[PDB]
Amino acid sequence: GAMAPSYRVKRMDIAKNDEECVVNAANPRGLPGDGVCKAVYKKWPESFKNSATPVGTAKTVMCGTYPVIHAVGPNFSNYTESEGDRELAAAYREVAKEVTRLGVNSVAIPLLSTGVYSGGKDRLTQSLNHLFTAMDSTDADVVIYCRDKEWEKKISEAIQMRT
Ligand SMILES: [Cl-]
Ligand SMILES: [Cl-]
Ligand SMILES: [Cl-]
Repeated sequence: GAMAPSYRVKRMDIAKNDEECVVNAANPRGLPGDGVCKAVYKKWPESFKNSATPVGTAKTVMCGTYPVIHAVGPNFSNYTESEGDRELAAAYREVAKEVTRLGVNSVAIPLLSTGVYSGGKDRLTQSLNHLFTAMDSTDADVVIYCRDKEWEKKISEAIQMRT
């Protein structure tokens, strides 16, 4: 465990993270994809061997000894708001199981279903709240990665609000 488990947020490429493992915002087919997924494919391509997994699940593959947790959020273009919300919550619960099983003291995590799977809606609060619901009972240091300056400010405020 971390001595004083924390949440932090950084605005940078998650492929440059300083944590003991990474969560990929994966597709269900284990394809290179785009955005975070493409960055993860460039940095850790070995981790895409048999990484395909269904929506709402996470599957860990090692790149050397560095764990890549492939977490598949729903594409809100295809899911109803109700079913997508249930699958997005479930993906983060499977992330928390993997982080715990791996025994890591820190994890780098993007906001699932906020980019090309958002169905064109702002899901910062929805995705971050499901992240907190899953991760709050874990003792890993969590570092959230984002790219947008306004998102950085809103995620940082949400973390500080809980103290
Ligand atoms: Cl960067
Ligand atoms: Cl996405
Ligand atoms: Cl972002």
